[PDB]
Amino acid sequence: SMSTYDEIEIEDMTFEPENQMFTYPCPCGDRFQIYLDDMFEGEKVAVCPSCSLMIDVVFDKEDLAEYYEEAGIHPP
Amino acid sequence: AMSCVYAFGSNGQRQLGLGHDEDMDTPQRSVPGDDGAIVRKIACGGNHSVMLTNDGNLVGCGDNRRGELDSAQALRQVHDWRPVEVPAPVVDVACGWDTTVIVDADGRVWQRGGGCYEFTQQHVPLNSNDERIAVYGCFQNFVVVQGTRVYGWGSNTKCQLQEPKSRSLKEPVLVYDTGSVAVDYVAMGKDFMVIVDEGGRIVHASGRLPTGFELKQQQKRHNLVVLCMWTSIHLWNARLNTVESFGRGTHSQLFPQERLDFPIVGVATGSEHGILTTANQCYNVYCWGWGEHGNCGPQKGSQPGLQLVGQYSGKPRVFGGCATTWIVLGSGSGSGSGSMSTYDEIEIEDMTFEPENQMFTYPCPCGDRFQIYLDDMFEGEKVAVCPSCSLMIDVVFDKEDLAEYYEEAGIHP
Amino acid sequence: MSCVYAFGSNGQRQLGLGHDEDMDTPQRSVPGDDGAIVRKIACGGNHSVMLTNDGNLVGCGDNRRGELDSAQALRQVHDWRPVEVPAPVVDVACGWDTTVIVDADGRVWQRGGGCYEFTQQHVPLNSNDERIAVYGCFQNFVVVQGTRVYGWGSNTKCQLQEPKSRSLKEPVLVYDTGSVAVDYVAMGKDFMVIVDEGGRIVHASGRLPTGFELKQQQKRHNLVVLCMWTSIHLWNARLNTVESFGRGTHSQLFPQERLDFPIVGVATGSEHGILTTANQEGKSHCYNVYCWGWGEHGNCGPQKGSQPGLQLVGQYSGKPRVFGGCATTWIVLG
Amino acid sequence: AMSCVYAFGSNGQRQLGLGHDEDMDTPQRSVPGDDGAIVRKIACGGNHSVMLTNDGNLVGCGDNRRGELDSAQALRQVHDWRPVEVPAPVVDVACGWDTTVIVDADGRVWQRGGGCYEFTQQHVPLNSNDERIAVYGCFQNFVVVQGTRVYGWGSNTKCQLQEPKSRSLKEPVLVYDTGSVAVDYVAMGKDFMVIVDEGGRIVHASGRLPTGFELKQQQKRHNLVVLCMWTSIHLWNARLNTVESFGRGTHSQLFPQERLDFPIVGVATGSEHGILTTANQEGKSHCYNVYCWGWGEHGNCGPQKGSQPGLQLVGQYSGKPRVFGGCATTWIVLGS
Amino acid sequence: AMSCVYAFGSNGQRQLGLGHDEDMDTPQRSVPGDIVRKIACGGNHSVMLTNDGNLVGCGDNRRGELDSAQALRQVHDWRPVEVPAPVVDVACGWDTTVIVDADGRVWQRGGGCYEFTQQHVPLNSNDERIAVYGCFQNFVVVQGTRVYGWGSNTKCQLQEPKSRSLKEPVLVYDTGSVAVDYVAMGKDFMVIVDEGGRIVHASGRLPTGFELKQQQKRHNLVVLCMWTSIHLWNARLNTVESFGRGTHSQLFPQERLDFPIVGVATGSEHGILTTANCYNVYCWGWGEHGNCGPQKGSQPGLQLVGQYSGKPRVFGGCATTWIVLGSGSGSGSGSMSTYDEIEIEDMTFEPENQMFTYPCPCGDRFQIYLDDMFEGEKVAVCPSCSLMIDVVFDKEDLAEYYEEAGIHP
Amino acid sequence: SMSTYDEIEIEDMTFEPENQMFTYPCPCGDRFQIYLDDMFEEKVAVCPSCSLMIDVVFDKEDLAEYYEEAGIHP
Ligand SMILES: [Fe+3]
Ligand SMILES: [Fe+3]
Ligand SMILES: [Fe+3]
Ligand SMILES: [Fe+3]
Repeated sequence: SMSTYDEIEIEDMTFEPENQMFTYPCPCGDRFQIYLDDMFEGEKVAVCPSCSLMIDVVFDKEDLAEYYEEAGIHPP
Repeated sequence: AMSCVYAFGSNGQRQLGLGHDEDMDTPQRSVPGDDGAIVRKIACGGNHSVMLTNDGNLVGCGDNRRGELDSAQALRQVHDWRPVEVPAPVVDVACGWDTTVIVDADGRVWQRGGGCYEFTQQHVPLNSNDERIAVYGCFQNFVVVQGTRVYGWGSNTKCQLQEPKSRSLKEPVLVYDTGSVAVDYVAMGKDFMVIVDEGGRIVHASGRLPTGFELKQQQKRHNLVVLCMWTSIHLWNARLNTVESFGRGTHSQLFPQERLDFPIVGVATGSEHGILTTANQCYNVYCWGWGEHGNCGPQKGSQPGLQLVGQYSGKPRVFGGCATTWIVLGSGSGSGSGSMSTYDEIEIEDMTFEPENQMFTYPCPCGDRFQIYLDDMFEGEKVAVCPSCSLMIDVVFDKEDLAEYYEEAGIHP
Repeated sequence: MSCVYAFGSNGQRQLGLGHDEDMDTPQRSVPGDDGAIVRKIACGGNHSVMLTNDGNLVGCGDNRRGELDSAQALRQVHDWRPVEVPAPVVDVACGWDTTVIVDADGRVWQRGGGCYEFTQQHVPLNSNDERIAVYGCFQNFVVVQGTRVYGWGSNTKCQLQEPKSRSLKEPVLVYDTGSVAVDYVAMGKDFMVIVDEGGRIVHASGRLPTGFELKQQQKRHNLVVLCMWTSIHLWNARLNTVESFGRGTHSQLFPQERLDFPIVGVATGSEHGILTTANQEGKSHCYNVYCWGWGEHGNCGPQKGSQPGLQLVGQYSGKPRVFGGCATTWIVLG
Repeated sequence: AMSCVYAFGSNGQRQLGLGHDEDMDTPQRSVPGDDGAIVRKIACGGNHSVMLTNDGNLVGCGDNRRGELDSAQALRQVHDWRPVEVPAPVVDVACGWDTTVIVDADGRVWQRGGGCYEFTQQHVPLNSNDERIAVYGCFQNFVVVQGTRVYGWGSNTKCQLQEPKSRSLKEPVLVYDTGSVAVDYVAMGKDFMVIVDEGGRIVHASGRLPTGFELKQQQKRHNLVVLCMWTSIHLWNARLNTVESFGRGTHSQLFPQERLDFPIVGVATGSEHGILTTANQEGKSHCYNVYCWGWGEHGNCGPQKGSQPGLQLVGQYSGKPRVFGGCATTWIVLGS
Repeated sequence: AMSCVYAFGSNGQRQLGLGHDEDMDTPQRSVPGDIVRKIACGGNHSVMLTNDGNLVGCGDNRRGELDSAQALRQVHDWRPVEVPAPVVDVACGWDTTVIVDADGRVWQRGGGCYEFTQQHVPLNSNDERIAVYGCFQNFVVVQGTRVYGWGSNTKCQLQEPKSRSLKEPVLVYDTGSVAVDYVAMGKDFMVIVDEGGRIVHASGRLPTGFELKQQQKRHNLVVLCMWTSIHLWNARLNTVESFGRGTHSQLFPQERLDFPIVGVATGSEHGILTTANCYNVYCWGWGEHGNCGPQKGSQPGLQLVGQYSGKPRVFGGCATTWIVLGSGSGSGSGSMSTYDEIEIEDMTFEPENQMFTYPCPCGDRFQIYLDDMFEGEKVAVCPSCSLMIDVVFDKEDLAEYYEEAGIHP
Repeated sequence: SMSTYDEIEIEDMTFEPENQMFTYPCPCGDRFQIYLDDMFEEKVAVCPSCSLMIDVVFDKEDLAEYYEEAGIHP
């Protein structure tokens, strides 16, 4: 398993409907990122592209249906 | 006579004011404009840095993709130190992840960034007197403190402002009211808050407090200095000359519990790193915690202990940001060596009163005279300024001490 | 199961990620099994090989020299495809364009380097409980059984025997102790270092890098020897540090400062080092993985400037197995 | 024989004798009437400068709105170097904020300025001996030293003369008597005072002494040289080849504690800046380096006016220079 | 692949490339916009040469030292310098800039001319590399054995006798046997050193205490030069012998050094010492602009200005100090030089396209063309990384491969 | 009594026609400067932004060349 920097609730994550990606501020200035599709498969670890930090996304499968709907409503 | 600003650490969006976007591990001289500026206070966000000059002007640099700095929506990044447009001279300033909140001399709270590209006024119920208005902010929350009352707004997902949970609070609410002692400052972390009065006592705490922190146990203490990282609380204990840290220490954020050989004279924290200032055999500056971007020094391994990042003649003022470290020399504020602060304290009886123009004068080392008006002192002004240089002096007097000179001058007070 | 992560030079898709883009952060590399427990990962110049506990071998990367698949038409293995073996594999190593395996029957097979078929390397060995280990780097390979150390391949720097030779197709006796059993053989480009089970350097051959005085090093005990292409790295467990010897043009030389974190594992690629330490701050004891040396392909992390010092690439709950490669870094965790 | 006077710093009232009123960051030639006479001493006020030569002549330049220089009230400011009219040849001289005090060859003490445009004799109870009569002054206090006795007059708001507090003492009073070892000199600051004997020991201190300076402990030391800025005390320790400062040091008035590889041969201080004379012994020709430290935003410490800590080289000279300091003004006197 | 360039000292014209114009006393990372081989400094301008042959400069431009536009009085931050051809070597004067292209022709700008004026110098057309050196108001071009130079001549540093300047280059000195390694130049003097470490010829106003006839008899010496002083690096005695007035500590501390000297560089009136330890860099001499460190009193002794893991390359300018890690030089640690020395017998020859290949740690191969090697090139380059290796071979070793390929040389 | 950095011939100096002032390059990057009137009276040039000094070597003559180029004096 990974050693996470923090545990973040899915309602605290910044959802981006353009690409179905959840983002969260990283202490280095960048953002932890994790895709909706990966979360639907069972993955819960967000990853920062700039540093070595990682965080856990706390969610359930019954929480993901909301964000899939928001992704389809989002304009072209 | 400017301030020597040193900056190093994360520099992805040129938020170090160096012109380039290279991460630094050793203190680089950050010079705003050509000649520089007298920096009083530095506030840092996720990818942007804001400096408050001693004359109420803001100068910033870094990311502008959220409207943190410039109002031009087309401008994505402010490369070098550029003046931040303000509606009025700034008294205090704080920053969020992508936001900038200021407080003017008129007593109005303005906020920019986070999508908005214009300073939108925050309407907080405040009084109109000598009680100054200070602003503190971190991550997605800001706090305005006036004397006793503590107001705040922003995120409320961990009940760091009120109950129950809320995704955000646009309109400011009453976070806490002491009802007695004046609130000194508010140490803010990520989704948690700690309130400290002038007695050094923790009066109130809210939000998702880091593990190990027993609030009811800590409130029984006093003479404490509370520092905060995003996920940790750090209690400066001057009496035992140590720093007590709380929460997980996955990246050495927890202060080294080893006995220090020198007295602590100052403690500052960034996002996930701490800055320690101690005396010497003159002044040493150490960094600990997560620092794989150079904010802790050349060793970016986040190993435990304290990295000596610099040694200074006078006591420096340190500021912590998101993986960035700021060291300021000659802030113009304080009372230590090489601080460029107040020159001397003079009793009003030593001052030279001039009834011809209602003014008190006192000899200046340059050859001129510090000057101060009588009516201004009736309003509470206790500072005489030289007309040809930085120096200034504090005039010690009481309100009833002015009644003598009003009579000598022949003016009704 | 075993989760395999990889990053670095990916020009020939040797990371098993499917794409040819160089990475600077640990990427989830997934074969067609994953549920099985990884034993060892061996890397060549542009091809990677993963040995599992079930004896199955799987590889990916360049096949223009027959490194992986027998099909001469196939120039590159796209994803993690099973490497055809005559028998279950016990141990495996790789050369610049070669792959050598050691099966359960005790036979040593070699493919690649022009040969698209597994050709049995006839090395004189015994038939008992003494395990047969294989080691390899660049253009050389070494088979170790008990006390004997055999080897073949190149010999331009007299790494096998004397005098110089362009190649030695048939396995010759490199060295015999002949008392203490040989633990392993750390191999560089054109040199060789033999270590016993006592942590002592028993013998060294080939073009040894500058600064390394063999006579002075044989008087030392309890050492762990790692080898890059042009440098030797000594892991002194007692002093908790890594002693390095080489030109160090791109920061290959370990930062000779005493580490606070206890070193629990050391691995080396072609020109970069991989350090695993213990992080015992906080309630949970975790493990930090650092990288140093030439890593402009991102094999040392996001910082590709090849600056001196350790670079943190990740924290993990359990102690991971790290493996080196040609500008590639592998992290394996359960 | 000839003295070459160099001056720079605050020049708001043309007290640099340069003829103009521009602040200088580099040494400038200050040529008086007799630029061939040997300079004995240079005393500086707040805005007026006074130069004394061996021939007993006094010349001055700078402000005169308080009567520091000339008896003519309509002379607001003395443009260039002008002969200061004296009742007798001057042997020693000292300046206050807006006052000038002299000691003549007859042994009398005269004071002008601070309102009075006339040289008024200060009647200090002296003895009819051959003992030299020295005068020292700063801000609003003057001191006359003869033998072992130290007399003084002026301000007394901080009890720098006697007890208790007085707004002013017009008549000279006995500040201190040793009364064995002869007093070498008296280092004066703003509303405070330090007395030193010929043994290099601090015999007595009075007035608002700056923080960190504990008189009781400093009296147990020998072979010292005491300098005084307005709000700081400085101790030249030749044994350790360094200067020990005592003050808040808001503008780098505190001498750099680092090791000096050059031997110190002379130390002087202005209002809020120090002047260091060192011996450059590197090479065949031994020359002298002059450094400045402390508050120098008027260019009185050199080209760099940021008042940054550390010594700032302002010039190098063949022979040993004699340095003098005033209110943000630096004087360098030579000889050729 | 990136060189870390540190810079501090006089910054009155932004020649440090830091953006601001404040003088620095501590090494600041100078970053060219968003691999450096050599740094040349002038009076108030700086020139930085890269491995790919490009020049990037910053500083004063009131004499045309950098940009051709006359309206540009000063170059803010690092900006590219327009060159007619890839530069191999670059030197600087008080207000000038002289370059040497791969074509083997010398250009000069600055000092009044806002355009690169070609300096016609009688040179050959072979493997002999063309090096250039310059200081104050004089420049010297050395292709090997022969030494040409132009500029001022008020102190007879070019010929005899006088006067002012010489626009047309003249033959300063010819050995004519042993090749000239370098030419150390001062303000109004000049010292020529061969590859034997022997002073061959010296012209101009030599500083006091320096007798030429006494020094010519010596060998294995490294000659460095300030404006008014000559400094000899005696590696055998591990010290630096200085010759001059030394009014501001220019004379190297003749005290016993604890660690072996590994590098000596000089500015206008200050020296930069590099010793072992991992690597310490010291600065002595006149440095009241912070160019010698925080202590700007020009006191005698060595000021520690920093410590480095790998052996750094150093350059000195007019009251400025440059420290570059991971340059494009040779040998040393952390210098990012040539990766490894490989014999031609260990190379892989490809007769199809006349090319020699050798494995690279990145996974690719170092390549080098046969035709290039016949002209005297010995460095193989990897398509995909900073790497470079040196191929050891002789001219008579190429005949075997020309026969295998079937091509006449 | 000026301890100088170097002695420079008046012919080697640089003359700015309008200012009646000779300049010479300085190791700090600036330039030493001396006035012609002071030379008829001083042989020392001073750098504005440093602390070095140089001597301008000349006799009690050979200054008419620059006097005539100035268009005025003596
Ligand atoms: Fe990050
Ligand atoms: Fe003033
Ligand atoms: Fe490569
Ligand atoms: Fe200069």
